[PDB]
Amino acid sequence: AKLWDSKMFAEIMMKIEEYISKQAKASEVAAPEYRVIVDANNLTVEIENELNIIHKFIRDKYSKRFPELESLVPNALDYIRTVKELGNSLDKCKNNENLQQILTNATIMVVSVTASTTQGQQLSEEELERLEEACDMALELNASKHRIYEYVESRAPNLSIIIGASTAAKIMGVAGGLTNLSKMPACNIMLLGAQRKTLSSTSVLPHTGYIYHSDIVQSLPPDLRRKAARLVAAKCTLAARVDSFHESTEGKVGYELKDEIERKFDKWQE
RNA sequence: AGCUUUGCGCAGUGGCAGUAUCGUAGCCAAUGAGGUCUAUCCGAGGCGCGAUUUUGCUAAUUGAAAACUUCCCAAUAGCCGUGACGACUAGUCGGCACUGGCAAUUUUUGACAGUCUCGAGACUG
Repeated sequence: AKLWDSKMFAEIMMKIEEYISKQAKASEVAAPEYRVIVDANNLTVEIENELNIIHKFIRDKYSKRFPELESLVPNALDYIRTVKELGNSLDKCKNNENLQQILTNATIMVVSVTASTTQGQQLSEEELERLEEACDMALELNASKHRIYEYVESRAPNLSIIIGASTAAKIMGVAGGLTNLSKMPACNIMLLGAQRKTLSSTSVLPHTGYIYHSDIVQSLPPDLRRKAARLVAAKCTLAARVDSFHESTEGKVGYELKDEIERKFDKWQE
């Protein structure tokens, strides 16, 4: 009913946002940049949700030809690519070179074995074309997501040294600029970008965002991740302040703080 | 001029508990310790290691001994008789000595004890 409607609405929204992003990328060589950065950050979530609904649609449609494939390929993009590559003919697991670019040899064996005894029936040509167009829409949305992520990475030497460049951009955009970030307590920076995550509480990680879900924090055992978050946030705050005055542009402070964080992690894990 | 607030030091008088007190040329910590109700909120120490039932005094116990310049033998330390010595006329007296005795009316082995009356008497056994 609203499948193509949502597809077109997201196409228009992504067209506007990607025009803005490509204009910024071209211009790389009162309407601040962090505004478009946060816009892209939320558009990423929108794209993820749209990809999820598209994946659900594809699963429901393809569950009559190869009902068992969903179990073997839990990942969304991999499942979409596999259904695109197999189509109505399940005899494409034999001597296939594209399938080896999506899955591992073990799961290729498993899917080939399962396809031989599946009890599924053929799809009509109309259903096949609907599935193909859905897959193409998913792939183009994924390409748009990749472009957004490239721009988001391209977009504060010390704060970036401590935590990447993507997370720094996310936290500064949600804060509303580097100056606004510099004048917040660390306990508030720790909570920038935290959802509510309705229960269906310990299993939800109630108070975590943009620092808990970071490369350097997720790089620890779960039981140490909250403490680490705190620590990182603390040091991040310091770096932010040093950045708000344009001092230590070489990143010396960031390197020192990262070394201290690494020493604390090592001591925790000894 | 008194009254009064906070912190510290020094003493006196009370209460409570010994599963806790102390140390930290070890590490981390307001540039944030620690957050299991409880979080755009709270806000100080934590971790590891180490010591463990002071001293004087007093009391009790163990044992032969519990920690600081006695036992034993010999002898010395009232009268009636008797033996001598002596004195005075068979008798008497004085002192000395020790070889039997000293609860049956005049003495030293208990007519005493209780009671009552106003220094004095009575009653009972």
